[PDB]
Amino acid sequence: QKCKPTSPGRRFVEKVVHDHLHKGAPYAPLVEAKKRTGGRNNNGHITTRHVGGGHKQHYRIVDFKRNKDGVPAVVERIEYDPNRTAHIALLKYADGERRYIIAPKGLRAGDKVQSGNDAPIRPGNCLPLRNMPIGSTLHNVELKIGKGAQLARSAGASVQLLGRDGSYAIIRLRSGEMRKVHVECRAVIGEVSNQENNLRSLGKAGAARWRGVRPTVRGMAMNPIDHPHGGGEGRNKGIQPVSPWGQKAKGYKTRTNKRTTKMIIRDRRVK
RNA sequence: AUAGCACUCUGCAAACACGAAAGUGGACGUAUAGGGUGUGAUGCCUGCCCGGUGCUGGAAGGUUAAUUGAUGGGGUUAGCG
Repeated sequence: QKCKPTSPGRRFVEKVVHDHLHKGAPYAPLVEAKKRTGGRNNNGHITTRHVGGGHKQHYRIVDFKRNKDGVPAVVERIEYDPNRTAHIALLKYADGERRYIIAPKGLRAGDKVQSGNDAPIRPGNCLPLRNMPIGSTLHNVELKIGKGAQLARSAGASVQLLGRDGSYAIIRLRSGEMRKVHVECRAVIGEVSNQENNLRSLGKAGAARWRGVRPTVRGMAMNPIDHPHGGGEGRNKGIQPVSPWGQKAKGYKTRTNKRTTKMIIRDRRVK
């Protein structure tokens, strides 16, 4: 959707339109308060730069574990969620309990979902990787038994199931990494909704300020006391790029963990 | 500074940051996400060079630390003179 250039700040605005989303208030029992941080920790110092401001938001309690095995549920509606890029679906169980889940692509009001070993192979059903059919597209992949989904949760995300060896399943992630998972962990059929999410163009600086991003100052624009890039008469770089704390920014690898290196077989390539 | 563009790092107990540690932010987020760097709507575009410094990947050839202690040479005295 294009906006007409009636003002200079509207010339380059792109929006994604979805007419099936619910327009009313969210489901009250599943909503709680959430505060802004400003990127400051309990010492009160800034630990993440460029964070502050933005619109007030409530947190929606999303069920990532899907431990209500055996009971079918029906989708009531699809909702916008300010905490994430994907849409959410309100579920209605056969015994009156209501929960939120991440909405798979194509799920509409009136569809049926469930979880467990005996669930059918339909988008939105939650089954163990040992029971998943080989070659399927999955999302919401769990890493620790019972902890819940952690991988491939954003809009348009999906992973590919490739094979099953020993007690481990082989998956390919959307970053290009190829990895092992325990076969007992769960996953969900399908790929995540709102796949047009990356087509939007903000159009102006205020749009970023609404989402809570403060401006970025280049290190080249500072003094020597503030940044290794600071200083000089006129414009000049004269240095191999580094972070404000001296760490190289172009190609230098930073992974350190040695505990989980066995679970990665084929790295995405240029890690 | 900016919307837009590009490179690069990060598979989640994430990279990164604060702190002596416990711990906290990143985020009650999960590669369409998060950090760093440069450029700066849009239109047409963005040539040659990897010798130097850096980064990434190999090699098991040469050099090299703590550790180990084979050999060789001294000091001393039983005794022989």
